[PDB]
Amino acid sequence: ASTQGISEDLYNRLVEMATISQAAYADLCNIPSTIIKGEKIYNAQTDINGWILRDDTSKEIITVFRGTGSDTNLQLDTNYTLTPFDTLPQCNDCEVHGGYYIGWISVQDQVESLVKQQASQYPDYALTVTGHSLGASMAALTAAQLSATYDNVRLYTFGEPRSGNQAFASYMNDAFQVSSPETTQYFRVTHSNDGIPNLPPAEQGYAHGGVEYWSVDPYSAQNTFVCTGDEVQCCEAQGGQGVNDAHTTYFGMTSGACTW
Repeated sequence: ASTQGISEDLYNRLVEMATISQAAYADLCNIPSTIIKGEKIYNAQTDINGWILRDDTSKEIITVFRGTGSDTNLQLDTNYTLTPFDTLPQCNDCEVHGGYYIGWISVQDQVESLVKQQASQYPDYALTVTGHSLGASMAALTAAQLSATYDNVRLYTFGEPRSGNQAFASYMNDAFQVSSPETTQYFRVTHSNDGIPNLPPAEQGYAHGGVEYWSVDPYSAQNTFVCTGDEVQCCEAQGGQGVNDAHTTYFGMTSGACTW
């Protein structure tokens, strides 16, 4: 099913998380001054880049991952080999995108240690995870892992690939209350004919989870659709091919542009 239009409050949240996601490509340029920038998440071998942040005014600890900013990252993006999600073996039969798994493994210890410290200090804060493109799948794997330990994890993704198999998607749907848009804590944001949410193809054993929030132009709260279920519709019906203009530009913000 689908409905057109979301609340301004929700819309504004999506835009804020999209801003941080798109700023992650340029050392978090021009993000709100009320966000406290914490430690840089980094592995040289995978070139995974991200940060832990805190917003005391919204009572959230935010983990953001940069999408592809190097050929090293592109190697990760284009490895579609399904891999058992062995860092979270309670996810029975869960398999994930092989490239993003290699990414995740490279930064897991650092992410978990930073979140543990911050979450213990701010136990009432939401644990929000976000990213664009490769950063969106990194966010998904991270949120999955965090959700087994913490009850207040929230996930906002932009131009997210299919991050794993149906087992993985179903695990995330359960963990993030996806059965209703009224309860969901997983906001899978897509834009117009973005090609990336069609990859890897479902026929290779891949599936999306989350509630899809489909931004159609001209972007606005009124022009964002809420798409539920597993039928082909919204971004996945538009026939977008790979990296296209719709992929790079969410709520008018192009990856690394810094013109917000």
